[PDB]
Amino acid sequence: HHHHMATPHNSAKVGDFAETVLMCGDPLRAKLIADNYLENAKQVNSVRGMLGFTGTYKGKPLSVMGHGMGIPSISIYAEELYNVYKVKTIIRVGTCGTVDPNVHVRDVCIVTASGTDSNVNRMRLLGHDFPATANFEVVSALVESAKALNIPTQVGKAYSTDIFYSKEQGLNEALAQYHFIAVEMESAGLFPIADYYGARAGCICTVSDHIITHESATPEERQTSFQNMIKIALEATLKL
Amino acid sequence: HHHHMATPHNSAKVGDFAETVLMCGDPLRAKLIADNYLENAKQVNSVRGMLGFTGTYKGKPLSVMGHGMGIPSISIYAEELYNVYKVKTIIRVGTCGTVDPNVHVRDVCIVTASGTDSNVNRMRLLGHDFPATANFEVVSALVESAKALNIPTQVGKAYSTDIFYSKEQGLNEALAQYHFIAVEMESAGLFPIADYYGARAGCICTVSDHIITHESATPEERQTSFQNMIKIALEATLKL
Amino acid sequence: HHHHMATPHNSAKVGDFAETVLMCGDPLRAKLIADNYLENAKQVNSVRGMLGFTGTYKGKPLSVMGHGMGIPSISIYAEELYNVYKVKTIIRVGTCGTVDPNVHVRDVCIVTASGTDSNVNRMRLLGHDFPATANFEVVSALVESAKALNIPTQVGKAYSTDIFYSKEQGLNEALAQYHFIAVEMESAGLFPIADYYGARAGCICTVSDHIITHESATPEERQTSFQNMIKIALEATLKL
Amino acid sequence: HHHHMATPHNSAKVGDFAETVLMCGDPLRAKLIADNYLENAKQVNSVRGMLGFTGTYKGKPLSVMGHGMGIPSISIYAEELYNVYKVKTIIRVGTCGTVDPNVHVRDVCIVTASGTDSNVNRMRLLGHDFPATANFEVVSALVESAKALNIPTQVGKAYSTDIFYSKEQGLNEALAQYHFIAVEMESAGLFPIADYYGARAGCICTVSDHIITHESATPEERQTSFQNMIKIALEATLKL
Amino acid sequence: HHHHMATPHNSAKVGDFAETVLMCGDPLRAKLIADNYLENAKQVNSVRGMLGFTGTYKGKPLSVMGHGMGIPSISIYAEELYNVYKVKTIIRVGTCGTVDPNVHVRDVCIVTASGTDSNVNRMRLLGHDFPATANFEVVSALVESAKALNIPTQVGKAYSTDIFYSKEQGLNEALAQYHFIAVEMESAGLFPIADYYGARAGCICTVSDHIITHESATPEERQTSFQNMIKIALEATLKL
Amino acid sequence: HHHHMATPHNSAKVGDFAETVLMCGDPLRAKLIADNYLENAKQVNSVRGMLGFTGTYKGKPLSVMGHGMGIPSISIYAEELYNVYKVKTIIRVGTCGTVDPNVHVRDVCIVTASGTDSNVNRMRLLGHDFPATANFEVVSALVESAKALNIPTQVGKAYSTDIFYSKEQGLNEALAQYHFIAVEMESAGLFPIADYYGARAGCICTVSDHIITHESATPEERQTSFQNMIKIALEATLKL
Ligand SMILES: OC[C@H]1O[C@H](O)[C@@H](O)[C@@H](O)[C@@H]1O
Ligand SMILES: OC[C@H]1O[C@H](O)[C@@H](O)[C@@H](O)[C@@H]1O
Ligand SMILES: OC[C@H]1O[C@H](O)[C@@H](O)[C@@H](O)[C@@H]1O
Ligand SMILES: OC[C@H]1O[C@H](O)[C@@H](O)[C@@H](O)[C@@H]1O
Ligand SMILES: OC[C@H]1O[C@H](O)[C@@H](O)[C@@H](O)[C@@H]1O
Ligand SMILES: OC[C@H]1O[C@H](O)[C@@H](O)[C@@H](O)[C@@H]1O
Repeated sequence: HHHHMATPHNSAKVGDFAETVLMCGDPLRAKLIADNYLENAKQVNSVRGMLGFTGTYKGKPLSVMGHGMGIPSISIYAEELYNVYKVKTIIRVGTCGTVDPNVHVRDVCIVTASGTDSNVNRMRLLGHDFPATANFEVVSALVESAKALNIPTQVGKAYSTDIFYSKEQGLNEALAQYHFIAVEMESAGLFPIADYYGARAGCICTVSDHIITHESATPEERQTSFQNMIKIALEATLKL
Repeated sequence: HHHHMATPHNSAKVGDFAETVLMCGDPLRAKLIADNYLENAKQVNSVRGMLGFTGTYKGKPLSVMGHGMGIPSISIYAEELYNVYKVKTIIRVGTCGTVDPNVHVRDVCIVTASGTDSNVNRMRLLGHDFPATANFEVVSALVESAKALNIPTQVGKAYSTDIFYSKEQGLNEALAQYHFIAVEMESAGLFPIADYYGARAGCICTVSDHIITHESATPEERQTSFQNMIKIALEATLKL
Repeated sequence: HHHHMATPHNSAKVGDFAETVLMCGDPLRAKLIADNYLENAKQVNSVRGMLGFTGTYKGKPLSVMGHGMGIPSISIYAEELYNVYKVKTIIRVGTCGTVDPNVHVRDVCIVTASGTDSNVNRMRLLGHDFPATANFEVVSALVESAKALNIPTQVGKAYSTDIFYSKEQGLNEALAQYHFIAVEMESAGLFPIADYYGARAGCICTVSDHIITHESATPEERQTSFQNMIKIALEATLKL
Repeated sequence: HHHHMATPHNSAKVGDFAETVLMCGDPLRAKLIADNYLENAKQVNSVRGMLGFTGTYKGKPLSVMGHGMGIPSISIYAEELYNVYKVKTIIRVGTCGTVDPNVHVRDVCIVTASGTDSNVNRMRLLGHDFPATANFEVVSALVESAKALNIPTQVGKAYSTDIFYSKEQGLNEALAQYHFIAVEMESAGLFPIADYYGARAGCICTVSDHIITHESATPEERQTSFQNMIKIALEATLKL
Repeated sequence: HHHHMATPHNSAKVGDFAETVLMCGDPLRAKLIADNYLENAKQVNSVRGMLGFTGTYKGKPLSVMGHGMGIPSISIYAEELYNVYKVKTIIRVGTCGTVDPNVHVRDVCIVTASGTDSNVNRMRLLGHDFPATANFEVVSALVESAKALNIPTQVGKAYSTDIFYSKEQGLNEALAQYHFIAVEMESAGLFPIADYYGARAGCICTVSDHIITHESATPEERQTSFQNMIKIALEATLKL
Repeated sequence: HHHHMATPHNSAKVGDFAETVLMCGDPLRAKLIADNYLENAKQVNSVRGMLGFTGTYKGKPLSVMGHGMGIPSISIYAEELYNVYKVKTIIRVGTCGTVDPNVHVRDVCIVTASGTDSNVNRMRLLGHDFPATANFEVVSALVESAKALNIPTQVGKAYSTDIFYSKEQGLNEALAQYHFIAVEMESAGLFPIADYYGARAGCICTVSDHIITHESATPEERQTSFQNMIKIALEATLKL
């Protein structure tokens, strides 16, 4: 049968999302997070297969939902979460590449700000440079959580690209020269939306591939990296 | 268990896609298309929930797969289809809004070229204007199929935006002044990738909403529009 | 003596242009077309030497006029034709270069859309990518006319440059990679003006030079190519 | 019969142009200049109707040729003149509009530099601002010639637009605020080409229309303005 | 007499700067800081009046130097400090305006990242968006120092403009919508230079003026704000 | 004690500046100019160490003040001079590099217009190319003064960069190809401000360094070049 749609992309009823949300690109990973780390969990969205869930982590309300790939996709889901669902804090949890000579596969990267080759932020600031900037309380909560768990982290800039299959000569060299630590596809679209709503966002990623040396984490290594990163993010939500 | 991954985003084995592929944003709609219009069908991808299927339509090999929302998402899937899976023709089948005073909800729009607010095409052509242009044989096959089915069509330009939740003053007025017939989020990313691979692409969409008058198709009207559009696209594949 | 000027650039009286117009860059070629293919012909413009003529082709009203070289020049003449002279359809008939490895000197190219290094289309669409797109009925009429005449054609993208004497490294390689078939100087300015007026435009060109291999048509070869192209265009006007 | 073509656009033999050339948009005006002010005159180009002539003014070699409308057109002709024909000095002689509150119809404007909405100069200077700048000796020769003839002049910036039929809100107000004295379509393309060849250029125009007040010179007033301007330019060539 | 110049703009000998440097725009304020907060102090630069000093704060080496007004000025001085003088950490200490409805005159703002209307960061990252991002350890040291001193702070984005005397409609509204807390002229040029050198930077400012409400701190209020901010910065250097 | 501030950056009382002002980057050089060439001199500004002075040169009122380094710095000081202090004419007197093969160290360069990599002029002219253009009477006064003093000059374009420490491949080659004679950091910001106020500006510089050949003037050679340039500028003020 037909269900009421609070947004064109989300079947959750208003109020069905907690004020704090973790988001990852893969909806199947959102389900894994819910099934393994949330209690009191219920599925709240199924539209487009973009699974979302709401429950608790250590008693505190927490939701987790997929965001798909790229800035336009996360922008739809995050705009709706902040606007319609009255979410206050989103932490993107993801994987990334790196070009930095001192960042290695399996490293955990906490993002302070994100560059991009998208136009979406120029369009928000009269064509000027608008830094997609993580909220400091969120960054700090991630840093402090990792410290308490004795998990080392890299803290610094990400670069969110519209083009996974890059053909762009000189890009990697410039990213490395300025010590961008993470290359991914979404965080630069998230932070300005949080700003618009007077809300908060951050991002944490694990390095799956070194773009320069060609090193790549195995499936088991990616699972271990994910377990470290997700525990950092979950513990951080208790501070937010 | 773990399966071999021919790409990071697709579990299909090389050869598991037909040379002709229909793509829509919603993977659940890809499943509906497969279940109702394909024979000899098998599911060939499940990664990220982005369902894809291969079978036949009236005996001719045909695949259907979801592409997600926005240019970066379709770019990943389409690049892989043309490159790794050796696809020759992709037709995007979707829904759209319109601003044009003479285009109405439920109309079928066949896209000849697509504008965009993305930077991805400037990056391919030394910063210049690169029109995302549908292949003429594909456009013609869609037009002729609709004529044979006695289904009226609008033929003309689309506009692919990175931002579903537009805040941009004057955009709708400019799109209307120049008679853009469809507003959507992906086609401008598809056509240049087809060009790169010496392959073909097109797009057909049904109008779900009039952005100016605020008219909106009901669920049943959207189903009827989808049935008209999908039959046009399927019959067109027989010519391609 | 002094004559009334309906525009600053055209001495034709309102009504002196047919609803369908062929335009070429060289006004002396416009005169050749009129003298050899039109009946009932009269010269209707002489301002700036930009000869224009109105008569009939196989009984149907048809005009032919020069447009000069480059986007700003065609923009003046075409804006006036659509606005003041109430023209409905303009077909640009021209010559072009090519970089595509499978397009050859003397080939006839029918343009579906045109890229450019001009800013004129960004200025029309809030700085975004606005594809200069030929009207589908015009493209189809050209394609079908060539088929009936048994003249092979290439159908695809043109690139309209402001700079005949290019010094731009990498441009030809990018145009070839994305299979632009024609390099010329005007069509990208024509199509958006037709859009503004709710009117129609297209373009057909013959390849005079291969920019990569350095092949070049002789004067006699250019005359033969012109005869093929002009017959296609004239027959197409009967369908428009 | 067929004649040798030193360029694709000019039938003049190498050496047939003097080192100093006046250019105006209208080839019929080039003929008027030759017929009324040059001695020893011969027509040296007829291609595309773009008449050009070479003779003497007060015994000194001088050529005059049309350049057509817009930056791409003047760029073709001027590039060829400096490169193939070894011209040293080009003075553009034209008409213009004005928005400046203290510039009036029939005023003579001597151009020191020209702004533009074209991309051609960004493409020459790595995307940066490259001022299209008149040569100082040329500007000074025009100023001093007008002084000797007791003809008042305005000296300052022009703006060269690609779009005669402007739809651009706020442009006139900005041009007026910064005291641009002349609005025309070509000079910004001429000066950088002179620079490339280590050569010289300038521009002088008469105001035919006040864009703000709507005043417009009659045909007779335009003839008188032209006579003043052309005498200034001709006398200036004796100093160059 | 003439002294050796290690850079064109700085008479300090290599080694004469500490590894940690505070910089403010006004060199006379650099002198005030040195005279009132440093021990073991010596003047190390006088070129262009851009006073710089080196001494200790609570025993730890610390320098303080003026940077002048605007991105190009700070870029010269900071590039030299990181490159020639082997500085590791620069904290910019300044004043700012605000547009944010919840930021007030006399507030202390700690900058996490800075937007800009300059092109300098696009030029470093292939024309893309490169966020000028403060180092997290520096931000944290400033935050923790203010907490220990019981001084409230605002933490968030700055905007560095090239134009003190703005005429730009809509800028303040956009800055407020996205909750930029500080409007100043230099920090966006500092952070990318620190990145290039593998070094660290941050910025702290006091609000002298509310751009919207027109409130303005008196000289005495500015002195009190400066005393709070400088103590935070000095204590932070002990952690860096 | 506290003094009244007519601007945030200048302690001069309204009326304390002459209508004609020389400006140089280094305030200590402004003091040298005042002390050695002005009579009736008084210091009128000390804020930020940006020394300014007013007196007479050969009996005519003249001021001299530092402007600091870069477009944003000169923009502050010059905007205030034209607006608050009612200055009519500013001549920037400076040093520069050159890339031109025929310009040599110690040459005096008189600037007719200035290119830039700044965005400040695009922001004034709706994103278009706005040439920073010197006033012709000022240029002419400088040229004629140098002639009377028998000092050779180069007259032509400058390029004002935001980045002293360039890392930009191909920039020098392009500047040389188009015969830019002076590379400096401020003049492109000055001329448009003079335009806004209906006032006049110019620039004269001496070549301290050849960027290509690596030649560099010694301190004594720079003093001699400065003496030549300053005498030209001072004599020019008598004509303005
Ligand atoms: O975690 C999934 C990962 O998938 C893709 O590579 C992109 O969408 C990344 O931005 C994202 O982090
Ligand atoms: O059909 C689904 C529809 O969904 C969204 O609105 C966008 O992704 C469109 O581009 C697409 O057509
Ligand atoms: O046909 C003439 C031909 O001339 C020039 O090369 C350009 O104006 C082309 O765009 C045009 O096609
Ligand atoms: O003189 C002719 C005049 O014609 C048009 O208006 C444009 O080409 C101008 O730039 C030119 O000055
Ligand atoms: O502190 C001085 C203050 O001066 C000016 O307003 C600008 O240079 C600011 O960026 C700076 O903060
Ligand atoms: O004269 C001083 C000189 O200093 C620096 O190099 C820049 O500010 C130049 O623009 C200026 O000319």
